[PDB]
Amino acid sequence: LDQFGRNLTAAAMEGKLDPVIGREKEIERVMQVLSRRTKNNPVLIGEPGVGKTAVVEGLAQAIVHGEVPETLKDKQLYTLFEERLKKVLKEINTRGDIILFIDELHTLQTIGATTLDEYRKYIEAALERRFQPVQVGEPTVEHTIEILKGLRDRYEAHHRVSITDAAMVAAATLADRYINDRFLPDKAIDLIDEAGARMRIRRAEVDDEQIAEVLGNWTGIPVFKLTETTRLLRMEEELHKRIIGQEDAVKAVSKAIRRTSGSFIGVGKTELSKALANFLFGDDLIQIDLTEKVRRFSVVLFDFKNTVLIFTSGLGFSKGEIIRMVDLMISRVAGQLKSKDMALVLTDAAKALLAKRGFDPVLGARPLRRTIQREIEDQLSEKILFEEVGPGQVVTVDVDNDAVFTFT
Amino acid sequence: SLVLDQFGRNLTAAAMEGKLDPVIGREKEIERVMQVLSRRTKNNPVLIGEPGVGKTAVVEGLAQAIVHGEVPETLKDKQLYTLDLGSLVAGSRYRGDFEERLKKVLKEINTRGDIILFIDELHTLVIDAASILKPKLARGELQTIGATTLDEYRKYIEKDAALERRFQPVQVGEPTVEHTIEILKGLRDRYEAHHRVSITDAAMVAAATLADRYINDRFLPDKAIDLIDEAGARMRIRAEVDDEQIAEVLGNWTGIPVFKLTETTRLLRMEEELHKRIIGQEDAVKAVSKAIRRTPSGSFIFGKTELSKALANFLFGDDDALIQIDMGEFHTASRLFGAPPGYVGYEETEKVRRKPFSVVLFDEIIYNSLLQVLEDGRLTDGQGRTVDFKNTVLIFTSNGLGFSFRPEFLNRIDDIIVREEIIRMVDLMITDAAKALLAKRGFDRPLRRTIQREIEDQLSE
Ligand SMILES: Nc1ncnc2c1ncn2[C@@H]1O[C@H](COP(=O)(O)OP(=O)(O)O)[C@@H](O)[C@H]1O
Ligand SMILES: Nc1ncnc2c1ncn2[C@@H]1O[C@H](COP(=O)(O)OP(=O)(O)O)[C@@H](O)[C@H]1O
Ligand SMILES: Nc1ncnc2c1ncn2[C@@H]1O[C@H](COP(=O)(O)OP(=O)(O)O)[C@@H](O)[C@H]1O
Ligand SMILES: Nc1ncnc2c1ncn2[C@@H]1O[C@H](COP(=O)(O)OP(=O)(O)O)[C@@H](O)[C@H]1O
Repeated sequence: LDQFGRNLTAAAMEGKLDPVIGREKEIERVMQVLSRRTKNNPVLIGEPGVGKTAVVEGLAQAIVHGEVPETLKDKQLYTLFEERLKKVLKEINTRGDIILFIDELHTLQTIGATTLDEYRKYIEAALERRFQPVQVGEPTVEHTIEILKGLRDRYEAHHRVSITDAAMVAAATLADRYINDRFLPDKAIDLIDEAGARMRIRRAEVDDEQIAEVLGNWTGIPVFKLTETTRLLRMEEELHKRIIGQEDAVKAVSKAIRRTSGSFIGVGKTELSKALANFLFGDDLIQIDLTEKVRRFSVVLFDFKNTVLIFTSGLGFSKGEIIRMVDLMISRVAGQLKSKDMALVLTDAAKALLAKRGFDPVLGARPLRRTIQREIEDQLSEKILFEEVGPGQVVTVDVDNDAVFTFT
Repeated sequence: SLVLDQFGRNLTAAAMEGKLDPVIGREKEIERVMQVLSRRTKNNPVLIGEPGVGKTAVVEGLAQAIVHGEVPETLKDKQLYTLDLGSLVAGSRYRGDFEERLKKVLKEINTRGDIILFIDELHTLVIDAASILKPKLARGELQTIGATTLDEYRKYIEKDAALERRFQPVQVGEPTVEHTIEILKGLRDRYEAHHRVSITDAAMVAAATLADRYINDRFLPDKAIDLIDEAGARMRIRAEVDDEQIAEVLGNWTGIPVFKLTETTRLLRMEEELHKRIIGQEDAVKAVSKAIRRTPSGSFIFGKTELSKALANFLFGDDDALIQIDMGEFHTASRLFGAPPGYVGYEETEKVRRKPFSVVLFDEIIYNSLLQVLEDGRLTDGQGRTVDFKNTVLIFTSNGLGFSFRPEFLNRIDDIIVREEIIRMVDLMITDAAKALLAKRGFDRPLRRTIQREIEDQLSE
């Protein structure tokens, strides 16, 4: 009747349907399954946005162009209370030259399209006998580039702008890298369409920089990172900005990861991994002591293409920078005092005593924080409560004489 | 029949119209179902069998028998109606949505009187459908035919004694390869007509045998017919169907070269194929090739790991067929059978069961189980399920002071296996002086690490 659903083949002949390219194998598989005595109905399985309806559109284009076998050339695809459904089904049966495409079959000769999860939940026992799953893989960066080239003319016509091939390459690569949550065929198109809309709003051409700034606006990442081995030659400075000492290890790690993802095996290790994760990705990383976390570009620390893996770990008669760490640790106390209108100053002898008492060569700087808390935070808080130190005063910490601190 | 026509298909009417396919070699099951249905009370057969074996086919055969009139006097004119509980429950969201439709169907059946229900997936029956149907099934006023697999029947229907006693089990075994070939020959005409192609009996035999050999998760009558249908469709998208096309289809399904599917001649190239993947140790590979060629399938005592990997790749499966077991850490019940019931490790032999065709390599090598495996080729884990080794191949690996295995174990094993070579190795893993330096550095396992540390490292930068 066509009042319950659109005719895809009529639209394809009219040319309304967008072209689909690079999916010849999926269309061939669908045709094969449709040409089977049993399990005749193929159901397309794939992640959202992959192009599950794109393959059906390509099938419609093929039939209208006549590339399909004889048994399908004369058909006419249709895309879709009980009385009306029964009447339309009777019409389909009596006509018999129609293949029904039911988008999102999980809501329910025919074709269906649903995600793997919904396919398992809703379809996967009586239907299984009549439905044959067909996998629709995610396009790669080059396939996405080809699709973008195909859609360039339509999007330019719609937005009255011009898009360069470099823009397509940048869109595909950046969307794949940063927009990982989404899936490439749809997210690259999204980026291109949004750049075109931006250009239309401004007033024409589109360049890689426009795509980069659109993505930066979306995700908040600075445009510099998106547009910019540039990210690798700056590792040394951006790592020494946070790690104290262990410069040789920093250099070795930077070189080893520059060559290459990479793999590696009580001082600095966790801090170094955190700095690496922040520099290479942006956030301060996974610590264990997992598949869902990594699957959903991260550094994994112990004690997947882009993931970085990091691991950490006589009888008788024989013979014959820490001050910088202390400053960093007391930085928090100094800042909190500043918020209280106070300026903390520590003498060289005071820092030396603090490092001596709170630094364990066996355990590294682990007991340093508690030592600072014991010797300074407690005494300072007591003195603040006694009112002997008031706002606007400079709190100077000295050591006398085993020894003992003193506050002025 | 309007109330029933919206939930199922009248199989008897389909047979009257000739739409149902022929059923070949199922006279025994059909007769047994007739016997069960002829009873006075609890005349509710339940077809037990793994999916795809032909339970629904048995029911269609019964419908055809009813149509032809050969059934006993009690079953004459009886109408077979399928019924899926999914349709009844689907769309139900309120207190009595499903009871209403189930009672409606039961009332229609009572009014008609001559209706026999075939309820596929009877294990889903278990105030619900089971409670509603129980008072009627016991008195034999509602003849029903179920269809479930053995495990589902045991763990759903059997454990409910009240419902269990109302259903008579009827075993439907998987057709044998000869039975599958006969079934295919029975179906040949319909598929030929549908696909407009011709199928040779050689193609049918090849389909049945290859599907039995390679597809370890489907069942003969279904997978063989699936292979035939897929081959017909592939021909259609482009006539006659031959063994080569079936082999191509199967290879496309499961990753396998087409020429391999299409064995003495193929097994004669053992040394030639093995030397491609491994070099050196010519005597050992020749001995292994001879022992396998003449002939659990095989057992050996033993590079070692490389040779086992190459052998597995050449034999059933790719290098993934290898199953490495570190025997050092067992110097223990976990490896043998896991643990007995009621002890830690019962929930988790483990790898052999899922991969019957595999090469089991033991590293650094309790002995009673190994002896049982070697002598009888079977073992029993802690959960009772038996795991077979009749086709697997077992490999066991093993490791100047002063002035200058139990015998039966050693007998059961089929056989024992024990400068330019390094030059070949270095270029296999990738100047003459550089090659010699690499050989001296990595050889006297470390060779790959040395190559990576020096050559790949310096070339990358
Ligand atoms: N191979 C392709 N050719 C042309 N366009 C494609 C192709 N693949 C995906 N697209 C794009 O994918 C977008 C969504 O289509 P689709 O993935 O089929 O919807 P859904 O997966 O949610 O059912 C469309 O905007 C379409 O342009
Ligand atoms: N190898 C390590 N490197 C850095 N921090 C570690 C390491 N091992 C443990 N830590 C833990 O984290 C804290 C030490 O961090 P810290 O010494 O202040 O970093 P840094 O030495 O780089 O300034 C302690 O709680 C310690 O237990
Ligand atoms: N004995 C047989 N004779 C003729 N055809 C058969 C026979 N057995 C199976 N077939 C075919 O093989 C398939 C078997 O599937 P089936 O066993 O009926 O499903 P179920 O899992 O419900 O028992 C069907 O397509 C059937 O047509
Ligand atoms: N360092 C290695 N890493 C991975 N595979 C190796 C390595 N060395 C040898 N192989 C494989 O082992 C074969 C040589 O046998 P070998 O390793 O020397 O066993 P064995 O030392 O017991 O005689 C080679 O054909 C090669 O394929």
